[PDB]
Amino acid sequence: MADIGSEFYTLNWQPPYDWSWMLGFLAARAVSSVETVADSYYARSLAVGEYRGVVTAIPDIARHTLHINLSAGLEPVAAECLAKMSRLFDLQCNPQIVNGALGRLGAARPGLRLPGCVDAFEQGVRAILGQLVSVAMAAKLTARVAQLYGERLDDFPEYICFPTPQRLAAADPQALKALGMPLKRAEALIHLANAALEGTLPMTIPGDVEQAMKTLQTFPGIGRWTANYFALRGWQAKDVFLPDDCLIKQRFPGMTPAQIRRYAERWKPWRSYALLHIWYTEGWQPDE
DNA sequence: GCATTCATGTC
DNA sequence: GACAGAAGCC
Repeated sequence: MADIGSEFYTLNWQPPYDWSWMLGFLAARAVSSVETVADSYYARSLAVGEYRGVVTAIPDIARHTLHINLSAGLEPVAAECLAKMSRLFDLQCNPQIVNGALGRLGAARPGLRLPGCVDAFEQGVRAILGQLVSVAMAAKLTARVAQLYGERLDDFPEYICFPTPQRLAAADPQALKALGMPLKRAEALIHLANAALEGTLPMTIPGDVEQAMKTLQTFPGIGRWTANYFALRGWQAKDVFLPDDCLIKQRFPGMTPAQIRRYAERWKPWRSYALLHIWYTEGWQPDE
């Protein structure tokens, strides 16, 4: 773990912030050879247009900042790399504004953030591949895919970039199925990879979120759930709620996928942060 | 092997 | 809102 570049950068963040949990979360989904997560370490390959390189992020709890290191090939697009790190880490969040608006739901784990992404397509691939399988199973699968269609780095051979919309769209649906997924899933990927090149998949948080999710569910392999959990991680939409998630219903013993949609109305417009708390806050029981 | 969640797709 | 392919237990 030597420095991978000579340039370093500093990103300020608003306390509190549970880094233990963030990097915890990101390490369980870490795609082997694409990214490496450790104690207070996060590194990963990164493409920014034509430019390729390695980015590492190390939190500094005391000075409340995040230290960033960049491969020499990412220098010219540093500003945009820093925006990806920001979006991946949810740095611009105002915990007080959110946590106040969550009330009791926020009290236990105020350091929770919205784990984002570095790329809207990559997230799209993920949301699908991790659809019906365990968190861990989904990461091995994605490793194998990247292994196949991922481009290696000329300056850092250990790392490969997540496969682009190009070499993914133009992939033998049968080659993908042979990596450990149904055929109808190898096709969702391809239909996505496709939507990417023809600007049919919004690569940034669009104006009308709800409207852009309707449009998504019309894709193959993508339903209400897969399209919500994408808006959350892919666009970092902060006002999204999945009343249909298996774990949430269990938290609302005796309540319909419609009697909670109006319960989680009370957390507008921070419903994504509300959802997370609900998951990772164990002893939380709804106000009956 | 029949059963059960779990999520997409249809009527 | 209400039914009709894929990935645990007797």
